[PDB]
Amino acid sequence: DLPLDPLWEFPRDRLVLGKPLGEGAFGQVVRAEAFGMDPARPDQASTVAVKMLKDNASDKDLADLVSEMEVMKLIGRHKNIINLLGVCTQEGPLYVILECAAKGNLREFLRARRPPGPDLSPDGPRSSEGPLSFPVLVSCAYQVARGMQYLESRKCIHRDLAARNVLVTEDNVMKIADFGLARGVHHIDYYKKTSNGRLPVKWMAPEALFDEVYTHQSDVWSFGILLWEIFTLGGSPYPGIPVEELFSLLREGHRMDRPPHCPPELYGLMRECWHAAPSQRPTFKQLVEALDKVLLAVSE
Ligand SMILES: *C(=O)c1nc2c(C(=O)Nc3cc(O[C@H](C)c4c(Cl)cncc4Cl)c(C#N)cn3)cn(CCN3CCOCC3)c2cc1Br
Repeated sequence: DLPLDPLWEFPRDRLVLGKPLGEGAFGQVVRAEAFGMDPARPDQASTVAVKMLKDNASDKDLADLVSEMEVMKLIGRHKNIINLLGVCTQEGPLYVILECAAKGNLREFLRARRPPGPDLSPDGPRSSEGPLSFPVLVSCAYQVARGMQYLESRKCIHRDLAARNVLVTEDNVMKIADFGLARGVHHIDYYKKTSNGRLPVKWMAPEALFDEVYTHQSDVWSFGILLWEIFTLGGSPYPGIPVEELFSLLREGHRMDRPPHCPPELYGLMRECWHAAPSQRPTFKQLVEALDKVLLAVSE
């Protein structure tokens, strides 16, 4: 039905759909096997993520997915974002074939890798040593910033940047997901809590929440929250604060406390990202440079 784009079009019969990975506001994502994604190796298998409409496919759902497809065609390729691999638009359901990140999103990745507690009996020479170390946490933050810097250069705004929207590959490479998506910014239920308990309003910059204004600097605010997530190892922001209290606290200019085991350098970065005036927050370019200095300083 849709026009054929030979640049991106991929034979749907070269896809083998597997287990569903997750579902969104519009569309669901399914793990799948792809054969010959590289045209030079037609019989080579690869694992990809296929986005498709749900079965309650309204025409707004289709429009949103078509919109996401066109954004993915224009955004180009970068190491630190989920890249478009191909599409299926001819003679069958609309598929958007994306890169697959084997380790899930950044939040789940961090939460599954919290250090062993003092309730465990010491076994071996590394009893206290957890999977996560400080330089790696800094690297994760750096990669997200680089990816966001790239998206900004392509004039793209995320509007819901969070640990849950950052994906982790087999090689622990950060990949920003669901970047320039329609998210119904004129009808957000600020009290809406997701199935996993997330309150997305806690990631919104004040100008976005109060004035419905989204800029790259509003993403920087969200990045600050993401920084806090990272160094709490997947903690939920504004701990124990319901949305009603969040409203008043934000109007009073309240900010999150410095989390435990977090160096003042990084909490400093967080607070800069949460400066009230968007122009007094660092740019993503400055965030990359600042995080680079820390990363190089702890990479002897
Ligand atoms: C394939 O590489 C692969 N992917 C995963 C994922 C996974 O999450 N893949 C994934 C999800 C994507 O988007 C969805 C909607 C999503 C989810 Cl499900 C969660 N949070 C954010 C988002 Cl955007 C996209 C996109 N776009 C791309 N890829 C999860 N797993 C398993 C996780 N974990 C593995 C081992 O420990 C137990 C469970 C996989 C596996 C694989 Br092979």
